[PDB]
Amino acid sequence: AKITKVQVGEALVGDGNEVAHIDLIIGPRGSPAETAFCNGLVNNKHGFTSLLAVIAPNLPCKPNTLMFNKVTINDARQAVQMFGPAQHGVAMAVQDAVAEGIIPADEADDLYVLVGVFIHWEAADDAKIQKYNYEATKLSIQRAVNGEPKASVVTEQRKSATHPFAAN
Amino acid sequence: AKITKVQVGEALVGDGNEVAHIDLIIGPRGSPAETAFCNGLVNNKHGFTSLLAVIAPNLPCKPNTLMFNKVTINDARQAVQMFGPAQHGVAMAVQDAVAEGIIPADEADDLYVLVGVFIHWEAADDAKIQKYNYEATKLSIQRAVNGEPKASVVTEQRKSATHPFAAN
Amino acid sequence: AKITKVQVGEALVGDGNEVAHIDLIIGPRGSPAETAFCNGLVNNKHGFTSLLAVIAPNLPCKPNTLMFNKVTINDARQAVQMFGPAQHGVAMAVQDAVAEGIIPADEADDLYVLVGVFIHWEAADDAKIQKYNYEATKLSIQRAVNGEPKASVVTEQRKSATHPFAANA
Amino acid sequence: AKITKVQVGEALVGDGNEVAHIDLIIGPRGSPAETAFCNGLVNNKHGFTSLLAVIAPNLPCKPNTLMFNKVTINDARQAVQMFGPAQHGVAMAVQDAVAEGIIPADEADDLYVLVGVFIHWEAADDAKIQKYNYEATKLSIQRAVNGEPKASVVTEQRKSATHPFAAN
Amino acid sequence: AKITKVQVGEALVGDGNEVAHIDLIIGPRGSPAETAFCNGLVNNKHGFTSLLAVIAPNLPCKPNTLMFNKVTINDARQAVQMFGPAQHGVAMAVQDAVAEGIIPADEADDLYVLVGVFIHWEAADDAKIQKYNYEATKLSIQRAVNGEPKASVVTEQRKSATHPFAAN
Repeated sequence: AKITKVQVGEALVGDGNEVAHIDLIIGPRGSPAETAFCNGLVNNKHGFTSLLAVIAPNLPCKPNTLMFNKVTINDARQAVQMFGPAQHGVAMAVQDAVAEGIIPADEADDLYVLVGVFIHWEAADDAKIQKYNYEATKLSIQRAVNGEPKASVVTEQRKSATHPFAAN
Repeated sequence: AKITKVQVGEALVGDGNEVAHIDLIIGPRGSPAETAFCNGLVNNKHGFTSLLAVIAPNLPCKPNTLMFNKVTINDARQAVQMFGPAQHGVAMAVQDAVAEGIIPADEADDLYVLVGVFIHWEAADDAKIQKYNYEATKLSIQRAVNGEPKASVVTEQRKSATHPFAAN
Repeated sequence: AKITKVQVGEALVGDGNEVAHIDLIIGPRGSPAETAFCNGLVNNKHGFTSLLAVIAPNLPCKPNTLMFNKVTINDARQAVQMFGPAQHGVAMAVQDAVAEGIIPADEADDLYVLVGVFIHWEAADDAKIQKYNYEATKLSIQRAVNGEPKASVVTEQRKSATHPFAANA
Repeated sequence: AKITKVQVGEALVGDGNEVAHIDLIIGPRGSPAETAFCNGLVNNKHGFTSLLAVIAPNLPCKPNTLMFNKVTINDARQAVQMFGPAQHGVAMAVQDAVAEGIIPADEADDLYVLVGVFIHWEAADDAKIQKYNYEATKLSIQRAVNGEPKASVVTEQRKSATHPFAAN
Repeated sequence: AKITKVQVGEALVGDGNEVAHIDLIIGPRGSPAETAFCNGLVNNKHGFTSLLAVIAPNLPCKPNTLMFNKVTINDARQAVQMFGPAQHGVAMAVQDAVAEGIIPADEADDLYVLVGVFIHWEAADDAKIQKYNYEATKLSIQRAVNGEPKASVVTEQRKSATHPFAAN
């Protein structure tokens, strides 16, 4: 056991225009994570195509991971960022999580990961896109895998948190 | 116990261009709310991107909450309102509902909330956007959690209700 | 008991540019009607936003009802018609059906209704939009709740029906 | 019952610009055909609206049938073709199938049919659109109901088939 | 007994503008592969229409296969490539896999295949599109059916793989 149900993770890492913000879901075979993984892959639309995360072509990360963008992709520059530095970052994060035991190795062939990726339209430095997404994805997985933050923990610190875009 | 099935809530709070109108769904692990939560997160389209509600980046509200817009988002101003004052409002409403016992604390880690939010394209006051959405979301949760309004109650007062845009 | 599975209803009522045509689904908790209700509410697109049908803000009809448009909504005029006269009509039809026992009162809190609404882009009379949709929605519910028209009934009268846009027949 | 599981049918009938090509799914209550029927009806997008197939308004065909277009519908001419001659043709094909026993009469009230229809943007003859779609839909139903063509049959004749758009 | 759960395959084959890259899912009746197959066929949008893979019209490959594009289809040239050389290639790959026993013949009538295909907008040689997609689809099926690459294998070689658009 360990990851026996759907868990949701999230994390924002970085700064500048390359800042990464990952919204993530992970779950086992037979769970809604598997259903959304399949429903997600077959459904592409203009500006939003979902693809399997791969460390490189012919080397997908395992557990199977589906990546989808949040910001509308209007040109090749945006498409390559999403499926170049960000994809490699997300995929390496997933595989490093397995290597480090965060995602148990003996569960990796029966889990599905869904990763929502943020790339501001002014992002420019590939190295940062790749690093921040690697870090945000890894943090999201670590959190999701432990069901964190627990509701009691969020309740306790809700009043001290600061949302960047809050009216205040 | 208490929230053992899918419940739907709704509420309109506020006035002017910042008026809030929330269409909401809440349900437990294993229910259609969990399925729609996962199917919803992976599917973004131009003008409509769905994201996890967070009190602030790195502090999502629990229960896991998915937010989606009703009015087409054409620019950054609209995007920030939806995912700034409204998001903070929605997320705080969810966490305050947990703190206040409306959503039992011992159920918060196994529930999913889906929140449709309205922001007129002429909305301008962030403070109101945030406050009205916080209030509308809280009201919708309170209602949904009690399965209100009950059908018998709606039937009794259907003839005296006034829809602002109705012909008659 | 009564509405124990997914049922589909349809009806065209009215004339002129305000003519209503409703494509409807109703089903209980645990059925695909509930799944489509949830999957439908969270998924909005340009020109197509789905909302809960309400008699008025703060007074949604019960059973829970999801409304979706068939004709692309390009401006506020169209949006208000869909979620003004038509919404009020759809919602009242659902609530009147409960009041009249068409939808048993003791099942109303555990059912879901999905309503596809048609409003021609030249529709103009709000009173008609509201009335026709109320009438069409009510007819669709009554039909769906009884699983009508039954297949044997459609089979028997297929040759005499006349489609407004067919080549012939 | 005969049709206890999801079956897929397909058929191309006709020629010229009115040629019909149907991709079809049929299945019983409780199957993925019923789920896709419901998920399909509620989800309309620009250029693609799905509707119940009806022999005529106020007379839908039974089994319940959902129709969806393959070619983007940009104007009223295309919309009326799809939901006029083709709709009537599709709906009559379903009803004639029931009348002829291809779809058992005692199963017709508990089945769902999903019909993808093709109408080239240069199609012009309503009579042909109606006839070809009626014929293609009926052939697809007949094939689907028997699970044909069986895999062994396709395997045997794969080398002699000719795709009109293949390189060879 | 061979293919009892959902498996995911992927492969990139070829070069130049016709290079093929397949993201594939295969699964049995009753699995999320069947659900996504049905939900996928009924849902078409501008630039993205999904169709059954056929060796030729009136001869679909079996197991039932749904094809969907990754690159927005803006004109007939792109549409024909996707549903001509690529479709024939994908469908023949599926049928050859059955003939060769990769997909057991006695399981072929109860399996569903989902194929995401890539065709760069500058692709021009139909013969290559067809051949590369045939080989990439066949490789993806072979991999998927064996649950390959296994997580342990990806972990072992993650550091030596090279992604074309990211790199590290």
